[PDB]
Amino acid sequence: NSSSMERRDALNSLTEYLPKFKWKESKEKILDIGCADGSVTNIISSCCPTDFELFEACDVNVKSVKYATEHYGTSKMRFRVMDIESDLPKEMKGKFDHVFSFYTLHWIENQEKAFQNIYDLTADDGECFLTLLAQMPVFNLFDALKHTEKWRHWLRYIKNFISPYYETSDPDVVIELLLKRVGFRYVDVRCRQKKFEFYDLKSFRNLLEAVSPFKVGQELQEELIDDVMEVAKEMRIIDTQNSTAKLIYNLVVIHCRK
Amino acid sequence: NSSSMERRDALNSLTEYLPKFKWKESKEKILDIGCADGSVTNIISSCCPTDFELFEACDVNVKSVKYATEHYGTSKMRFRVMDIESDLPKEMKGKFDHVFSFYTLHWIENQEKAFQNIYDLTADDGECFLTLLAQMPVFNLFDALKHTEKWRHWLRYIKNFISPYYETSDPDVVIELLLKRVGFRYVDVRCRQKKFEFYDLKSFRNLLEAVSPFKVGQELQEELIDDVMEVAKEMRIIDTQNSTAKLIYNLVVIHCRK
Repeated sequence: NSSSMERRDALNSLTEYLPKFKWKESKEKILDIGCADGSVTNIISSCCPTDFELFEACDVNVKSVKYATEHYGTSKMRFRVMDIESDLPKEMKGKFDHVFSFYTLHWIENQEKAFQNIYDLTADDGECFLTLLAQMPVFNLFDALKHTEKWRHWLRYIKNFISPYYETSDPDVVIELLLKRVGFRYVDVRCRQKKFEFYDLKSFRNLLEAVSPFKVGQELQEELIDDVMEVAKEMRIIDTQNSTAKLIYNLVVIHCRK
Repeated sequence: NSSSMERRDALNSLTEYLPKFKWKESKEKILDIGCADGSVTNIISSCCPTDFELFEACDVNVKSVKYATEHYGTSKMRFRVMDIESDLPKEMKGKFDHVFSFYTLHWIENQEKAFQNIYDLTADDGECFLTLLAQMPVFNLFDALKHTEKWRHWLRYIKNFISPYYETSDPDVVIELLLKRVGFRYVDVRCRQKKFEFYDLKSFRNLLEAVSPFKVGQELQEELIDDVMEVAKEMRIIDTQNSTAKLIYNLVVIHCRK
C-alpha cells in the first residue's frame, strides 16, 4: 500500500514553498484538487498558518477514496466529488484565496481546461501552488505495452492522449507562457528531477495495479500486468539482478498569483 | 556529423544567462573547459561583451579535435590539451575572471576534483557558468549493454563510475551544497528538462559511435553498436515503427561567483 512518492513529493514541495506565501487577515477559503486520502489535506491544514475557521474544501472523481477520506475528514472541512476537467460549477467561481493541486499520477486528458478552471476557482489576488509531471517512466511503460503486437490491436480504441508540456523541451517555459495566457499576474515555474526506489518487485507491481490505465477485467488483469512487468525489465526500469525498480522522473513546481 | 544537442544547449544556456553576468572594466582572462570544436568558443567570444584584448584560453584532452580547433582558432585566443580531472598546473591558478564548462557528453570520473579545480582556476570575485547532465538515456543505454550476458564478462574490467548527483533526487540541491563546501559565495543551480529528436537511426548510430565509452576494435565496433542499437529498441529510446530516436534528458545549469 505505497502511495508514498505522491505523499513525499507533496510534503517536500509544500514545506519548501510555505514561507514564500502571503495570507489575508481572516475568512480564507482553501481548495485542494485531487485530495484522495486526507493524509495530504490534513498536513496541509495543520501546516497552513492562517484562519480558515470552517473553510477547507477538496475533491476527487473516485468517490470510493472520497467517502473513506470524507469519513476520516472532520467537520469545518467539506469533501465532495469533482473533476477539474469537467465544466465549472459557478457556485464556487472566484471562491478560493489559496488552491493546491499536487500531482495525482493519473494521466490528465486536458490541461488548459484545468489551468483556466484553477484560474476561475481563485479569488481576487488568490495564490496557486500546483505540481505536475513532465517525465514519468510509468507513462512511457503503459504506452509501450499499448504498442506491443499482443495488445496493440485490442487497446487501439483507447486514447493515448497528448500533453502540450509532457516530454517536451523546457516544459517550465511552455507552462509559464500558458499560465500568463490564462491571465496569472505572478508565475514562478521550476523543474525538479526526483528518484523513488522500490526494493522489491511486489511493491512496484502493486503501484502498477493501482495506476493501470487499462480496464481489462479480474480474469486478464493478472496477465496484463505480468506483461507490463516484463516490458519494465526490457526498459531497465526494473533491475533484474537486484529485483529492484528505480523511477527517475521530472516534477514541474508552479507558484502563481491572480 | 551531429554534435547538435551539445551546441544547441550551450547556445540556449549562454544567451539566457548572458544578461545575468558582471564584467570587470578591462584585462579579462576567460577560460572554456572541454572546447572541442571552437564553434561554441567562437560564439562565446563574439557574445561576451567585454575586453579580453588577447586573453581567451580553452582546452580538451582529445588533442585531435584540439589541433583542428587550434588550426581554425585564431591568435589572441590560446588552445591547449588539458584534463580538469588532472592535478592543476598552478601556472594558471586564480588566473580567470570568467570560466565556462558546457557539458561534453563524456562520463566524468571525478566531479568534486573538477569543481575544486574550477574554483582554483577562478580569480578573486570570478564568475562561473557550468552546465552538466543529471539524467541521459545514452549513459543508461551503454551501462545496460555492459550488463548483457554476451558482454557482461568481457567488459567487467571497465569502471561503470558513480556520480554523487547523477540520477539522484534534487540533484540541484546536492550540487549547490557541494559548490558552497568548495567555497563559492554565490551559487544558483537549476534543473532543465530537454528533448532532442533523431528523425533517422543513421544519425542516432553516428552519435553512439562518437560517444561509445567502449574501445573494442575496428573488427567488433560494428557489432558492439549493433547490440547497443538493439538495446535502445528494448529501452524504447528508439521508436521501431517510425525509425526515430528521441532523447529526454535533464540539464543542471550552474551560475556561481567566487
